Amino acid sequence: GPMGSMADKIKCSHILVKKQGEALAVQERLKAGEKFGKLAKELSIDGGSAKRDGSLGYFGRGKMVKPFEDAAFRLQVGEVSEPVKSEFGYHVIKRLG
Repeated sequence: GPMGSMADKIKCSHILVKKQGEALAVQERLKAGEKFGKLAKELSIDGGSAKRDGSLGYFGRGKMVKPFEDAAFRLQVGEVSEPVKSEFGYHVIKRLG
C-alpha cells in the first residue's frame, strides 16, 4: 500500500522457533488443520506474537527481517511459508485476513 496508507501494512501471522525442525514442526503440524494461533501459543517463542496467536496482523514495510517480510509478501495468498531465518531465529509465516 502507499507509504503509510490505510493498507500500507501486511496482515500476517508468524511462529518463531530456535530450530528449523521446530519451524518444520509447525509447518508440518499446521497441515493437520490446527489453529495457527494454537501453534503460535504452543511453539512460537515470540511471546507478544504468541499472545497474538502468532497473528502479527498488520505491520508496515521495513520492520521485520527482509526474508521474513519477503515470505510475508510472497505468501499473501495464505500459504505456510518455509522456515525464515533471521538474526532472531527461525520464523514460519502464515497470512492473516
